Amino acid sequence: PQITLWKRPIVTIKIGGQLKEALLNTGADDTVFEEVNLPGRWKPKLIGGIGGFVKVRQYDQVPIEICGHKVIGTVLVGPTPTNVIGRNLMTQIGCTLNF
Amino acid sequence: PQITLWKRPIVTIKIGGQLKEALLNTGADDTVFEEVNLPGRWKPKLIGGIGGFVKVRQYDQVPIEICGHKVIGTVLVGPTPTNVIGRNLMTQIGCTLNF
Repeated sequence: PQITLWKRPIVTIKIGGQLKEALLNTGADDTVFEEVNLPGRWKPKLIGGIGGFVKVRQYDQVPIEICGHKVIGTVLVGPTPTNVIGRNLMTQIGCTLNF
Repeated sequence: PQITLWKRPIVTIKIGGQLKEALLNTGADDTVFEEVNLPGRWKPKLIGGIGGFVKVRQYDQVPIEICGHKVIGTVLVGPTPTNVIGRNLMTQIGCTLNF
């Protein structure tokens, strides 16, 4: 699709056997979800850095469906007001900025 | 142009008589620059909200050239590690997400 930016670019996600929403965020390097229970191995990751760091769980090679596109990428699990699709997964669905 | 997302989408800016760089950030509602001296009227704006609020100067209808495109939009002036082009100005240059 082509998504204009007059509104926040929120899209539908299938992840961890659940239906979720997430923000397509070109300003984010990484992808973050809260309230998902992902299977398999994880390792801790420190992110943020302003005011302190936040410790999240890093899951590698997570299957995820983003707006109908079944792809694979790293997903961080930790607190976030809106789930975020970062560049690491936008590259996987072939998403570009165009003007 | 078409900008892929394997790297951070940094572009060249002309603003306030200066040459700057800024991040095209679809996760940001607003546009923020530091170290610019903009002419004309401004009003205070509270943004952020995590850990407290940050007070910035809001300048309306600022002429700004983004990657060769001369447009107009609100620019906030305050501290930011990288200058940010938010959705308010990406709409002005006709920028969309495509996949």
